[PDB]
Amino acid sequence: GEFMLTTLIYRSQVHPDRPPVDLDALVHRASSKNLPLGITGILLFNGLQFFQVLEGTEEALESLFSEIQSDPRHRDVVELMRDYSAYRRFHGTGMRILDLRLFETDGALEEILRFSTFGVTEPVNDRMFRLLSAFIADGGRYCLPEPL
Ligand SMILES: Cc1cc2nc3c(=O)[nH]c(=O)nc-3n(C[C@H](O)[C@H](O)[C@H](O)COP(=O)(O)O)c2cc1C
Repeated sequence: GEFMLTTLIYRSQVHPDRPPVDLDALVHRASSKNLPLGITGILLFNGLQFFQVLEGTEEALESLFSEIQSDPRHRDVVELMRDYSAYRRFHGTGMRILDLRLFETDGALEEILRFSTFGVTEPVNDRMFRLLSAFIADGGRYCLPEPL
């Protein structure tokens, strides 16, 4: 049957001691799976963590995200979100990592936008964007506000 959409989002880590990730091959094998699965989204990397924006059938988001925590690469993958939806923000891009090590807060965020075609109501109070920009902004444990 035809079931409504959903947006699951999660974030993990990586090997702080071992070498970098194959963020080219890592996302490639992912898109190939999510595409036919009907899933869509974007991945991120800051040299320590992985942020993924999954948007598709809830039944797929769970299993997928479950396949993720079963991976040996990262480690602390935790469900950041999971909200009901009726539309797809990323139309055409099944999976696409974002080596933030290349961009920055406003930079990386721009990346998403340029290929996100986000035309929803408003990315403002967007539950997903909350996390998305939080990873782009803080990338894990901030230190800008409240000094010593
Ligand atoms: C950090 C990380 C994130 C992943 N994210 C996804 C994902 O969002 N969707 C997906 O279908 N597979 C995902 N995968 C799984 C890979 O796409 C792929 O299955 C893996 O690189 C090895 O596949 P193989 O055992 O079939 O060779 C992820 C793997 C890693 C290490």
